[PDB]
Amino acid sequence: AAQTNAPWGLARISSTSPGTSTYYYDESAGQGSCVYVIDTGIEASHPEFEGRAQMVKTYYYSSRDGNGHGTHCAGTVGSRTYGVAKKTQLFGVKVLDDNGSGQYSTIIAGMDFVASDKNNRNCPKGVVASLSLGGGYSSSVNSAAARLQSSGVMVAVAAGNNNADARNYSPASEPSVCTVGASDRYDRRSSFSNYGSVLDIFGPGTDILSTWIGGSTRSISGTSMATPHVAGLAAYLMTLGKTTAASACRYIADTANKGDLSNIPFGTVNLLAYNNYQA
Ligand SMILES: [Ca+2]
Ligand SMILES: [Ca+2]
Repeated sequence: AAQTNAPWGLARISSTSPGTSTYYYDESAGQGSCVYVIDTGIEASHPEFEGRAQMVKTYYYSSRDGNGHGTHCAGTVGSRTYGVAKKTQLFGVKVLDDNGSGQYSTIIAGMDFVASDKNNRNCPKGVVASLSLGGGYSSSVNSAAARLQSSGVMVAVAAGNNNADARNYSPASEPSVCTVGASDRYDRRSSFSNYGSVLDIFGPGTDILSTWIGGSTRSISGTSMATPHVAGLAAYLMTLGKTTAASACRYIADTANKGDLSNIPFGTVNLLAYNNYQA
């Protein structure tokens, strides 16, 4: 299948070179996989989700996304127009308030919730969790991420937007999960993207068009935007049977475009998420 005039990030992950505008992908499109978006919520009524999104848990007064961040990330995972895995099932877990903030205790609870909840869902091709959030180092937050991964969920997390070594941020610094940095449309490391030896992979993160609340769209930037590209790619690859939740991050790194990025500090991987599609 081919989506013409796609958002640049979708085109990038299906090409060996930058500057293309078509997103090439297998028609299976992540059908049968499930992705939990652990964030500010999801506006599940957005036409772009086609009835494939639903809120399953909130830690606040409402399950509504009053911010937009969660809806944007969910859109990059699996909306019709802006998504990597266009037929996946999306589950929203609201651990961040409508200002985009949340206590570590709540974020940890949300992770432990997903590890349990997945046992009540029909996700025959596998389960992914996308965490576009983080803050300063916490061994408890790292441990929760490690538990979620251990339970059989592919965990993708943002490296963070401090232009610093991700070793000092959580859950970015947990080695057992998939830590995602951001790149721009000219194959540069995004100027805000964290780096360091703990990064596993880069995905598109600057000027990413996706869904927004009020049934709208907008373009924003961050490692928060790169993370759902990788989460969506994982769901896509699991549906194709190419990899499993335990090994998806490694498989994605193994099959990545290598050496394409500029402004990568020595010691940081130069690997860009790639779906290896061949018609
Ligand atoms: Ca290349
Ligand atoms: Ca890792």
